[PDB]
Amino acid sequence: MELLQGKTFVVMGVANQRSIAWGIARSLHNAGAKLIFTYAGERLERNVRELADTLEGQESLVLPCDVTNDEELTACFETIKQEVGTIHGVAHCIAFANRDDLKGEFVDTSRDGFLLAQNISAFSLTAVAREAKKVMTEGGNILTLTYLGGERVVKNYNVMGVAKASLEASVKYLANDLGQHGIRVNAISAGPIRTLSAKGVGDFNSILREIEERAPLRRTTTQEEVGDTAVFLFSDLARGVTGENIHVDSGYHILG
Amino acid sequence: MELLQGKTFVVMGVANQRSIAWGIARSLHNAGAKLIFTYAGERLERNVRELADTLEGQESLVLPCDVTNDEELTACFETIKQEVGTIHGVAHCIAFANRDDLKGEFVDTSRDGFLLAQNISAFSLTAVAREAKKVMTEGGNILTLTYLGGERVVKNYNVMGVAKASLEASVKYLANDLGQHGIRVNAISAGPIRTFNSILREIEERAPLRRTTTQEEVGDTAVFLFSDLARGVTGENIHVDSGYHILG
Amino acid sequence: MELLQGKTFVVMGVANQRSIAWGIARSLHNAGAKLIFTYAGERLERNVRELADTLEGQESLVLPCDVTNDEELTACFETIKQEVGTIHGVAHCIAFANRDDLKGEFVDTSRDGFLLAQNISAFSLTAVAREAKKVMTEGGNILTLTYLGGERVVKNYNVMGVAKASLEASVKYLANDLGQHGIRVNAISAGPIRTGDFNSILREIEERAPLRRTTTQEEVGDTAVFLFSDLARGVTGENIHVDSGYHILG
Amino acid sequence: MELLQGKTFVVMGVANQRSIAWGIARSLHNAGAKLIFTYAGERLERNVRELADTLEGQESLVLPCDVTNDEELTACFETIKQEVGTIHGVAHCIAFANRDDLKGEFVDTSRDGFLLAQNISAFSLTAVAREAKKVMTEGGNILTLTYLGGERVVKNYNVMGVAKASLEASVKYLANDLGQHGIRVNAISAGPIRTLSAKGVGDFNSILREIEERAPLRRTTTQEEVGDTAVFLFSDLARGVTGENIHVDSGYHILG
Repeated sequence: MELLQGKTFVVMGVANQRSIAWGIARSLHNAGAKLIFTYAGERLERNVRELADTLEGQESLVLPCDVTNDEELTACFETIKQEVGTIHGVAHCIAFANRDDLKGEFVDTSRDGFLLAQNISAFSLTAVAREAKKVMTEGGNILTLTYLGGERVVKNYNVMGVAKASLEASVKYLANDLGQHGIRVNAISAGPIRTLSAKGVGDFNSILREIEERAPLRRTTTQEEVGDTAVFLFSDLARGVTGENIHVDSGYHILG
Repeated sequence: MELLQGKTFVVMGVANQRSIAWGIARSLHNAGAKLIFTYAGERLERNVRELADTLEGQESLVLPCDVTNDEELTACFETIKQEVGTIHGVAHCIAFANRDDLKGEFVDTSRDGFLLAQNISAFSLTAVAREAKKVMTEGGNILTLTYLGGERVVKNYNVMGVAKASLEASVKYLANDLGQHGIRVNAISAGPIRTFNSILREIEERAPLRRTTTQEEVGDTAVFLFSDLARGVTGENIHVDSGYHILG
Repeated sequence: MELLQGKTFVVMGVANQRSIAWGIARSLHNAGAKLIFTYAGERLERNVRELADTLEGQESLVLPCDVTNDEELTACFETIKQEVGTIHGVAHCIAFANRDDLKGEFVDTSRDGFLLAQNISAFSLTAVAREAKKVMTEGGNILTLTYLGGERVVKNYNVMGVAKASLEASVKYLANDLGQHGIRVNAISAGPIRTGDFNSILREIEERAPLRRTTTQEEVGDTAVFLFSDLARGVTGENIHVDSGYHILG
Repeated sequence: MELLQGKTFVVMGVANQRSIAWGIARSLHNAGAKLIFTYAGERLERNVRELADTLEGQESLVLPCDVTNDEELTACFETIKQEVGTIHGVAHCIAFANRDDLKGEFVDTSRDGFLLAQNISAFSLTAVAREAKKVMTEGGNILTLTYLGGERVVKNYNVMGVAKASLEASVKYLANDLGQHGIRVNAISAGPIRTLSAKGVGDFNSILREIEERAPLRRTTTQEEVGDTAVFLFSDLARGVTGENIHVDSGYHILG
């Protein structure tokens, strides 16, 4: 609970307690970190504050930040610079694609749906990194989350797989840009996580079952496993690691 | 000289005599293929028509196809359908980014420049494939060109690197979609071509074949991928780069 | 039909009519090539000579080449030098592991089984390249065959997976060595071929592979024709998957 | 100073205080771990004991272990089983090739030199893992060290590159075998580390200089960076990670 002691991190993408960003936040907090949360819609503002409130210790800052909005993005990190000064990292857990592009054949993806997915799920890392480097005076780490479907074809993942590929290339080109400023850039490729309680029948349940059966560790991924790998990457223990994609997926990525 | 006898391919991205697309076109023609060329805008049109005219055999069809224009794209392949009936594949050699973005830190890339590059250099493969499948009546191959900078970081390649990564992933998801319709989808990753001289001299010194790449080397690999010889090959990225990609 | 006109290739690893090496040989022959076949031991000799006899051109030379034997290896390519003068490449389709190593946990592999597999399946490419370069007077291509199990874990492939990983890395270090001498070195990663638990594997490929079918010997052969031809003169250190697209799947 | 508290690890490959294995051992000890050291030749015996005595509090078990010798290897781990019982991980830092094989063209590598390199640098992981799973009653991690030359061609690395490729494939096939017993198997790909004091001219100094100039973090790798990533992989924070190859190389691996 001291690995991140004295360090401050911005967490993006919390929507509710089931958010992977929230799982990450919990792990960082338990390793001694102070957290700053952003919320996309002032819809989500209520959830983030009450979630942030369940964290004993000093009151976490909670700010608006639409990464699709250049002005709102700059204004957000401007505020962090004013009120907090230096941060030591950003957790970028932002992704979106139109639900109907995750359906049939990728070849029928609309231009708008493609560019929307790229804008929110891929360019947002670069947009955020450009602002974050203004407050990361002591260096640190920028973390993003990806999935195997950005490297290899996963059924129905379609336009999101292409967006995650763009994200993983961005991680590399950002690592090359920002390393000379003392900033590392890394990704965690998380395996599917059981978040719903219903078991038995269902497409996602079939996916999870196949992972339990075939993955090397014979189990699916938890938010806590992802969070604890995030703690490593944000810590000084990872100071030699940048441009890396660490698979936290029970070994599934190694299978042919 | 007859590997592609009787087959017709659409070649996209010819700009001038030094274009990789023009090297591909010349190789396909020498393999017995008929060709359809696309252009966008006045200056490309003139060069494409003049280059197409230099090819022996029948006059090559030359058609407007601005890949950012969904209606013009659909209209292009409708025209092809009515005039030739069937094509056996498409060579997609379309790439663009703002020159401003191929310079700084990639972190300084504008949203508009990023989306522009994705739209023209990566989504266009999918938009073209969606139309091409309608006219590929006996299946065939869709080919795109990429570069090592889509896999690993190449100095100053910046936003084009990210766009080529999207393009490469698109190749895989398209291959998975279209194979069931008898359509293969592949990429060639071309090395730098002497048409920057420090970059070329480093390749000459370090590449396994001790030389840079030629338009003709890329073209002849394209002839393979469009031929029946490659009927088992899809979702692949063949590096035509004198072996440079293997170096650490 | 003329792609390989006037060129001569050594084909190693023909065991019977179903061999990938025999698919390669038939494709090279249809592209106008002359062929030299190798064998090791009595049973392979008979099959190889029998198969070679069915190729209608002139009599195909058939020579002993046990790749675990340094002197027999050197002797083979010395013979080739004296009989034909120059060859334009070698198709290396040699692989072996102990049956019982291809079953349980890979962790239980014996030292001897591990080294045997490495010796025959991986080092043999380097041993053959070292000899072949002496006879490849105008350069050309050295081809080897591999499998997805050398890159990612395939059930029961175990020690052969590790040997194919070694083979694939050898391809890259050989390409880096020999390119300056005008010799390219490449691999084809072939998917499973329909010639038990083996047709559930073949049925899964038919259902999930992008091309919705398994691989054929002739598909592999025709990609070999490309790599041996001057069409591929800019291609080295590559691993071309001829596997109906299966390798792209997550 | 507590991530590895209560855990015991076997460290293999210590020869002197400059050994990467020793760098790892110091990081594990400082994270609260207890350590067992092996020595290959009885030459290195005195080195390991004196080095082990540097670490105070505990009194490290120091055992003979030639990984090329089946009997000595099995004897070594049965001793651990008798005296200590349960261990929680093994750090495998063992590699060798004939110095004349790291010279000319790889195509002139001798058969014996090839098999020697494979036996010591690749098969030894499997041989060790087979004994280790007998004492890893509560699961844990087996770590090995590799280098970029096992994935891509590095000048003069030759037969060691091919051995590291076999090693990295072994990591994957072992991860797939052992995960069901709760054992993870991972590699760290370390960048070149300055161990010599001489600066200026020299082939290794040119390699180090080019890394400082071109690597994203603009510096070469330290033994401490490698050791701190090892601490992560042996810890419970990495319990979702297996079959992975983490590059600790200042980002150099991402470069084209």
